[PDB]
Amino acid sequence: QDRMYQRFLRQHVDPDATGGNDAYCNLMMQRRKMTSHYCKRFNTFIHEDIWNIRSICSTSNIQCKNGQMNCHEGVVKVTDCRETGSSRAPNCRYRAMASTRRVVIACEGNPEVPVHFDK
Ligand SMILES: O=c1ccn([C@H]2C[C@H](O)[C@@H](COP(=O)(O)O)O2)c(=O)[nH]1
Repeated sequence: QDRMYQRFLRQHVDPDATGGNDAYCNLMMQRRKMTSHYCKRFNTFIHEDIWNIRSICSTSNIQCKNGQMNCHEGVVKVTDCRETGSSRAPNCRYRAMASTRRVVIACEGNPEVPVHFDK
């Protein structure tokens, strides 16, 4: 139900941020709970209106990484955050890459809502 969608927002959605620098990743990766116990190595924050993002679920089906056919593609502004390797928990550190790019998301439910950030 809601819980997976809620995890998607928390992990991957930040509409009004310009993002795109390391202080952003460093700040948001801890604020959004991806720094507890261990550092998450890679994460994408989508800088897009939530309803616009949900609109991607209504486009044609394509194949997910794992095999399934409930994935959808859209182009959105993101900040990708990658762990620096010097980084060690609990003080996680990240490098930011800002770009507008194609993402792939898995949707499920009625109505269809984003549930996993595929690619
Ligand atoms: O190009 C890629 C490839 C992999 N991931 C990572 C980010 C997500 O945190 C993870 C999948 O997270 P779930 O939403 O599936 O839990 O895959 C990306 O962000 N971008």
